[PDB]
Amino acid sequence: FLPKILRKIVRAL
Repeated sequence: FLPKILRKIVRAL
């Protein structure tokens, strides 16, 4: 996975 796509998930979560 990537940091950009991963981080986005964290924020939303």
